[PDB]
Amino acid sequence: SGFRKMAFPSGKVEGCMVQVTCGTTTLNGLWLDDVVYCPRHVICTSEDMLNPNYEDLLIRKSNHNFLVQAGNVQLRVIGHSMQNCVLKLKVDTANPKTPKYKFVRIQPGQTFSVLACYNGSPSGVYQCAMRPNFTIKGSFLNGSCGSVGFNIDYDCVSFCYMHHMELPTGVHAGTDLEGNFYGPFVDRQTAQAAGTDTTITVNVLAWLYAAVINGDRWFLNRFTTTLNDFNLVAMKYNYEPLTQDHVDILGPLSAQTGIAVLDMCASLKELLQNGMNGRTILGSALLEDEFTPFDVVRQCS
Amino acid sequence: SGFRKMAFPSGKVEGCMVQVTCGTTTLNGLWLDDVVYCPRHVICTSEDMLNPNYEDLLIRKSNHNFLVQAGNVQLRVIGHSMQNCVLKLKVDTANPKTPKYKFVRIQPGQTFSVLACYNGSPSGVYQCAMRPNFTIKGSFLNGSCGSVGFNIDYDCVSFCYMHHMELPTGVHAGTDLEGNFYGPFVDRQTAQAAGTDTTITVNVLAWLYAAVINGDRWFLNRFTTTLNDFNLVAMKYNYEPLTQDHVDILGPLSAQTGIAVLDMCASLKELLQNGMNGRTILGSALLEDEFTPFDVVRQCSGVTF
Ligand SMILES: CN(C)c1ccc(N(Cc2cc(Cl)cs2)C(=O)Cc2cncc3cccc(O)c23)cc1
Ligand SMILES: CN(C)c1ccc(N(Cc2cc(Cl)cs2)C(=O)Cc2cncc3cccc(O)c23)cc1
Repeated sequence: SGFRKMAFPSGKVEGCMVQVTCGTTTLNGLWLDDVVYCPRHVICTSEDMLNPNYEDLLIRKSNHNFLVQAGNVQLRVIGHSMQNCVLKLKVDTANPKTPKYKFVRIQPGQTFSVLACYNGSPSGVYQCAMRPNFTIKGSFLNGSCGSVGFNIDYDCVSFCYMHHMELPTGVHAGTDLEGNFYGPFVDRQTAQAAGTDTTITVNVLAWLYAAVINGDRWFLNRFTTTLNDFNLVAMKYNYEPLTQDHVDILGPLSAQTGIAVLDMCASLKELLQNGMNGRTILGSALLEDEFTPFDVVRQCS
Repeated sequence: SGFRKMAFPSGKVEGCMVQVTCGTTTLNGLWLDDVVYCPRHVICTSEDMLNPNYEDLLIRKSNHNFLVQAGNVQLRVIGHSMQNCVLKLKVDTANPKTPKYKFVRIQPGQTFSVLACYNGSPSGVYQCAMRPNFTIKGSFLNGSCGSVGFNIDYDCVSFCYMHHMELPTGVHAGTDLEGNFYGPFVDRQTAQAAGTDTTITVNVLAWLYAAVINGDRWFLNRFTTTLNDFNLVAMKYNYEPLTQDHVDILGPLSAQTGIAVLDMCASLKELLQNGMNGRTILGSALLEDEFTPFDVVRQCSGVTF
């Protein structure tokens, strides 16, 4: 029993973190086989950052311009190329700690583990969700850029996020490992703001199922609802719409608990109307939206 | 910006996890140098858990009775001894992944990272506090026994916890790596319950400092208090006493925020008496008590390992 915000074991990723320095800019890079991936803003001066022409900036760079350090060892860069907003540094030696890995792009609602690093070195690991507004609520200081988000399913590590930017609300923005930003963000110091964030409804329901699995029943009620009536109510609390796909995805938890998806939607509706009345669910006094259905299943069995 | 529950990077510990099997019981073991550590209840059948004489059970065991698996590779057990409630299996090979480590015993209020494992494989990592009642509020299923808790200090891994049991209340109990239980528990199937828990007050203050560092500051006020007044109220709310040592330990955060500890205690006192008044702090609707002062420092200064 028990339910915790659990991250993946960070060992496989820790083996890939390096420090990348270009000019006076030092950030983190990810070393896999003979390539080091990093935010291409590493080539920017902060004065460059307003409207950088990354193609122009890069062509002017020599290999000797990039200092890559894996602990005591400086890696020698064979070449550089750019793929969207990530820079790839080719290096003379492949990383013997390289794990089995794939690059994946995730959808909003999906969770992953973040290994926060500074100067190529791990500070810590925490769990995150891609927010509906395509930000992540992380814990990042300057120097964090290049830190990665991943899930480890089987021995294979799926890299889904690389950190680039902190927005004015304190939330964070970055790319997949092909350099494509999540959201409409751009790697420029121009004025950008996150859209209004919303609650990931399907994850809240999953977490309510998790609670019932752990023996909480207090929030349950004798009602059911239509999907439509649910969504009309949920929208009013800035909750994401629940689709039929979401209903299907919650199917196995409903089966395991014997509570129908729409029965549980009715409980959630009431929870929004009444709050918790000084109660907690799984140790939290608010409704938790950063656990997926798949997360609940993994942790509960 | 941002504040998360953050575990230590788990790589150094992941390299030490093995599967230990004795009879029908398979659980996790920690492989360091030429010794594998695990709960001594590995020798018990679940029926045997009811009443066990561990010395008597042990002598009956041969080294070939214990099956130790490091992934694909089986480890050959030279010898065995018991130390309190942990069994030590000597093995032919020393672990080349062995990190720089020591065994430490932590005090209540202190936090640590748990690497939850099943069949010797790391599944997940999370941050935990030793509760005042000497339980941990963890996430553990059957097969989790032998999973460890740790802190990383510098490059040194400090092992502070090994998992043994789930109490009926859903919270968890275990030992240090010398086999000494945290709290008034015993390794048998028998009536055991967690004592009433309390809030780790110094950690709540630390987390309030973290909030102010992240610009969450609505709870700040003009008032101050005495330790006496605070503590007399805190005691009434099932909060731990705050000592002078606690105040000293929060010193750096006080300095960095310009809010004095007793100023912040006044805010906390009001929060106890009044509730949240419909507001959240660092995204939480509870007062959070599983971040130590040093945790807040490590996260807000970005200390690495
Ligand atoms: C010198 N250099 C290359 C540099 C790169 C990035 C940044 N920016 C600004 C932008 C990044 C993008 Cl993409 C478009 S604007 C960042 O936000 C980086 C950053 C990331 N996370 C947490 C932070 C906390 C405090 C300050 C930070 O700078 C933080 C500034 C300078
Ligand atoms: C088969 N065997 C050796 C065995 C050992 C211990 C147990 N016990 C009971 C006791 C442990 C102690 Cl110490 C005194 S009684 C455990 O609690 C183990 C356990 C640990 N964590 C999570 C669990 C989740 C579900 C069920 C569990 O059994 C869990 C049961 C069987």
